[PDB]
Amino acid sequence: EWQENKSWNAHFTEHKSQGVVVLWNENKQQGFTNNLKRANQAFLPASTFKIPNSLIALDLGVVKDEHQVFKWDGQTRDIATWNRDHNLITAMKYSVVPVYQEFARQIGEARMSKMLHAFDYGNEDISGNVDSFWLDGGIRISATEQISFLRKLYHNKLHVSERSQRIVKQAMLTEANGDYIIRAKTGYSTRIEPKIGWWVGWVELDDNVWFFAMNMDMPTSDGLGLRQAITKEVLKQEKIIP
Amino acid sequence: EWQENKSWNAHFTEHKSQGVVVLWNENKQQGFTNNLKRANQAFLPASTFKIPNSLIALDLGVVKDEHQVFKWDGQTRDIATWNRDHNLITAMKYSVVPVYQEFARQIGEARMSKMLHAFDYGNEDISGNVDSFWLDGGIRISATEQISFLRKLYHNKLHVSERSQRIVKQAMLTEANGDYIIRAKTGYSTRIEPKIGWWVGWVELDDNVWFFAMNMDMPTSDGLGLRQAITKEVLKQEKIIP
Ligand SMILES: O=C(O)c1cccc(-c2nccs2)c1
Ligand SMILES: [Cl-]
Repeated sequence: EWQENKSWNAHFTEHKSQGVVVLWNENKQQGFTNNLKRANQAFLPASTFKIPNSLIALDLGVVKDEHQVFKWDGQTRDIATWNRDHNLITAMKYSVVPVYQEFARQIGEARMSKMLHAFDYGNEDISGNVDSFWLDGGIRISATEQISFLRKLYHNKLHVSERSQRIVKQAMLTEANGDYIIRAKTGYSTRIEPKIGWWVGWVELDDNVWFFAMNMDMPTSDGLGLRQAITKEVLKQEKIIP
Repeated sequence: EWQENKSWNAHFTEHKSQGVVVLWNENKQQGFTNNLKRANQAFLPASTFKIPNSLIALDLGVVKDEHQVFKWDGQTRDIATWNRDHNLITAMKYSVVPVYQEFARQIGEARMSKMLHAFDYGNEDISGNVDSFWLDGGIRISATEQISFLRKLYHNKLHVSERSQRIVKQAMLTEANGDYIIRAKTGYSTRIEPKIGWWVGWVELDDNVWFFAMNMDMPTSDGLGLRQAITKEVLKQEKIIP
């Protein structure tokens, strides 16, 4: 139920890159990747952790709903879109770390740990700062593990309210047209080597769902756009999107 | 509160057509239209009725959720996409009338009439056949009334569970990208004169929401693409979308 398609490596080599794309066909219950080993290598989730962090904040009432405004703390930061008020949707859209670091502080060490165990999330280890462990702490998760987690989310099978899971899946909305819907989240781990970029989510089709999880060596922010572009090239090759 | 910009009539007359666009700025509580009379003229809702119909079906348990499969009855119809199994998402996307006719029959006359009054939906008159009144029956709704209904749906203020409204708003998803999300529903009314096409919904921005409701003369199916094409050009012109 796992095949290695090394031809996808071209899509990484065309861009002088290195990484893995993992695809999962829900209907066929069958997985596909260019590199099974990197597919099972666990990394810092970085801002892909904003998915579980959102679920937990919502289910605990830290976030009332997707319209609640989280006021800028007035601290100017070097990402302009962070220096403004946000709600859950825009916070996820722009990967606003400081808003989610506030979520985590209010969640707390004990509840965060208990919830990630309930989620069976990666290595379930939050060692480090309660408000940065997913950027430079001990938590690790692989691409195949990201998919497993996402499959539960898609099916409302995580041990949080159906409402919390619906709200996050709405916040995850990235792209939709007449051919498909993508709900996903980007990630960018920089504080601890190796620097990598993430893209995890799923593609909704009329008759199937293709879960995906990719990470790639990201020495500089210059190549961040390759997270989505390389994934789409593979999706296009496998005839999943036009 | 309202403003009429007759100039916008060019959007319709340049395609040898006539119609109305109605825009509502949620933040400013302001409305805009090319034609005040036609914005308050009531037409058959046709497939835009699948919004309230889905809400009622879900809230009464006629539809369990957006994953439940409604099996094709094996009767070949002239729309290829209708000759398939469907769920709430795809039945909305393809305006699968026979799936929603079965919804109505199970909903029943009494509960249907009573929910439409609860919704304050159009003239609230289901006279005709319970499985087709929104096609050739007595119910009517205007573009402004469509907006009054959608705004309640957005704010989860309709008299159904939040879950029912979230699910229906998920099923309304039409387009999403880095700039805006459109949730909407198309309509096409041919059984009573005048033949018209609908497009109703809203566009979600980072800092605002714009509700829209449009209908336009549709003497043949050739011009159905204009329902969304014209609307988006008004949105671009008003700089609501790039
Ligand atoms: O992709 C992401 O999740 C992400 C998260 C936070 C910051 C960034 C940055 N983008 C440019 C320079 S730092 C990206
Ligand atoms: Cl959605």
